[PDB]
Amino acid sequence: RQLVSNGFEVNLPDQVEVIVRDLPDPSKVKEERTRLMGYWFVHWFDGKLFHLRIKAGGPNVDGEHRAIRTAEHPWLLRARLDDALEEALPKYAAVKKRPFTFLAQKDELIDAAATAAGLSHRLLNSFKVIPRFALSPKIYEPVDGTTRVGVFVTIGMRYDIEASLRDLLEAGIDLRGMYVVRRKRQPGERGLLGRVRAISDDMVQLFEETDLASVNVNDAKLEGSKENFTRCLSALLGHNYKKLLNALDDQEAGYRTGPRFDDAVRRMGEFLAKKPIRLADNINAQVGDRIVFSNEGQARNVRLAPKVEYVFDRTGAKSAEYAWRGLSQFGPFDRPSFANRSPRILVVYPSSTQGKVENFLSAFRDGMGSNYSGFSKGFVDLMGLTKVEFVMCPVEVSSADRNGAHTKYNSAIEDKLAGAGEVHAGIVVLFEDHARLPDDRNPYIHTKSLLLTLGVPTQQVRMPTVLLEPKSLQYTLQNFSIATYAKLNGTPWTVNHDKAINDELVVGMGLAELSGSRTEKRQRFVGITTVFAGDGSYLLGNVSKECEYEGYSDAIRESMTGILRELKKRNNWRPGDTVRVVFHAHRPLKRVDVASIVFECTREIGSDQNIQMAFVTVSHDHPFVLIDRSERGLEAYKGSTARKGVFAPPRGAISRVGRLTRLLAVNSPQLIKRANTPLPTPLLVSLHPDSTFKDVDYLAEQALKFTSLSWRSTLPAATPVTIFYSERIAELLGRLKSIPNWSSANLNIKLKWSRWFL
RNA sequence: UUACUGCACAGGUGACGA
DNA sequence: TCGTCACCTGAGCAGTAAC
Ligand SMILES: [Mg+2]
Ligand SMILES: [Mg+2]
Repeated sequence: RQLVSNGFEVNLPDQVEVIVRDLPDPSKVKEERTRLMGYWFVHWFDGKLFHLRIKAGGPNVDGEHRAIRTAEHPWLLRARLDDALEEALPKYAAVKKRPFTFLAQKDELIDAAATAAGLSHRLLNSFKVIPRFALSPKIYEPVDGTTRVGVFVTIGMRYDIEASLRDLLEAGIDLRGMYVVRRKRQPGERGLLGRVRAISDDMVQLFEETDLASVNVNDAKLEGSKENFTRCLSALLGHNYKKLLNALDDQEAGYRTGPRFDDAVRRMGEFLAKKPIRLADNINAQVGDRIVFSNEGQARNVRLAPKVEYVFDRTGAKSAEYAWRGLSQFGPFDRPSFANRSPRILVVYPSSTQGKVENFLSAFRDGMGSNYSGFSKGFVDLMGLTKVEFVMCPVEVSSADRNGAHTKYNSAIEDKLAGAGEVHAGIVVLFEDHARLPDDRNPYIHTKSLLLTLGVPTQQVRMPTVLLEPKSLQYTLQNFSIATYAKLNGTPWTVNHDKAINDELVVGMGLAELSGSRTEKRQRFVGITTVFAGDGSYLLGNVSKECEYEGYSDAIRESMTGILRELKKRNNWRPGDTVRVVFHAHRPLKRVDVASIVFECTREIGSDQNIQMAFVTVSHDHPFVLIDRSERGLEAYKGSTARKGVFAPPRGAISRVGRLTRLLAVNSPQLIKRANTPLPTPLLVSLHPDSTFKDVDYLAEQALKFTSLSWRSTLPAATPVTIFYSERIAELLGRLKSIPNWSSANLNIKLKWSRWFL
């Protein structure tokens, strides 16, 4: 019963002696840190400046001489550890600080992968993939009431294209439209310069420039994106260049797969544990045992949530460990009541794809047959419908048309619908060359707009998807079918819920950030999604129609109180019943907004019931990882010597980091794709400290179940649907806000029960 | 824009303080 | 205005679909 972390205990002194002085204006801190540099470690906290002597000798420092006990106030030494870790690795230059981040000294994976693939080119040496390590001192709590500091080791890869732009152009690479960044970024200076128009003298001409429209070939480099790597390498090598990428992926697997990551962390620890770490010239620390999550002793730090159940009726009796297995066997959760058993579906597609579209449609509606067990039955039989009528809407448009495609799609739709009575959904087929045009000429968003205005949800699809090989096509049709049925107001499946309290509501908010280009300030938009407890089941409620970032706290409030009102009427709560409201987002709410939300929900539900509220953040990007040494992994594909998921904790593993924080494992070996896939990073689930409901284990389990609620796919989602759906909504509504002739009027009328955002 | 995985780079940004 | 600790979202890339 044990999970291992990527962290080491740091054994610190009980206490440390310090000088303090009030400094209520923190503008002074920077100049004072400079003045006392080398003799003093300095730290501002709660309107006071704390000074720790590191070397003997001046300057002089005036203040109170107090002792800071590490058990009570671990922040002081946690902070000094940021610098001390750097000073403990003097041969490695910091590429970043706090956390100390640095590069492997010898290791360089493109050279290694080139050799491995037997590939060569004169400029390869100037494309660099270097392992990047970071050491993060973090406060954790083995047991409640006791804090410790750990040093957590993370590994990524620095991708950089050192090559001069002249050398790249002279080697035959078309730099037109590639992004370029500064070779040297001055203090607090913007890296991104813009896009390459052309090169004249010693000078790059930029468009979509961030500052000046020009820069010297020598001050600029290609940005280290995957786009610029593939663009350069395909030109210099292709289409062998894939093989270089696959060998590069093998090289990285040497650092990031479970056993290899565990080893790199061990080796890092061994190194740091070699000597004491100098906190000051008379004060030392020591890197100790690897931090573990277990229930040995007084610690209760790891549990395994039960497997999520996909449920397909109200009786609980029809359930399955996996969405598709369940859907196939049972059909959808709502088939007994599903009102519209003969849907009419508008199919909008370029006239020249007619044949390819008809085949796709036949496979969709009528299934692919018993040779493709992944999608045999087809939509009609899969969902328990009587039939699907297609209303074909060819459009006279070519893939080469970049400027009028959206006009052509929309005229065709309007013309076809005027004669064709009521359609219940649409399928819109798009050319790959049109998919990501700017929104003023983008047929996805324009047809989405027109049809949602008219109250018709759409499921769009790009031609490469339409043309997929049968083995791939079956999984596509599973997901396309699930979203389509939900777009028609269907509920494909629910997830199991153990009836605890008299009612439970979960609301989530999600963010989208929109601009036409990288030069243009991104504008924020929001979405709000609601999920209610049912009997044995979690049910999706209503979704926001306004996407307003300013005032989002009011919107969360408004949503919660409105819904609490409806739940009380529906369920007729009895005096003494308890109601639980949970909020989910990828960022924490302000204390003042938690206060306002609690205040209002409390008032709305009244004195007859008890309220419990939790405010949860879900984090994907933090310094923790969990390692399960007993997990042997699975066949990457049967029955190969190579394994995938080696050392990956099981899905639903929940580890305790601190009173407010749990780590949740989501991607088990079964869900991992490839032998080369790194050891997964778990979700960090964090409870807002003003929450009145405190069981973060239950909340972590709840977040996990809500990952299995996504009707965008058969496979589970990366974040609970409360947040995920809200993000999809935020992006769609925010984009639509700029599309002429868009009206949200039908979103709460014809589309009220449509999952139109999937 | 069937999706999942989430890499890489960029933009920066949030919360808490006083 | 600031210090401090922390990490979220968009673009484009590439491989795979929980028995
Ligand atoms: Mg979709
Ligand atoms: Mg990442």
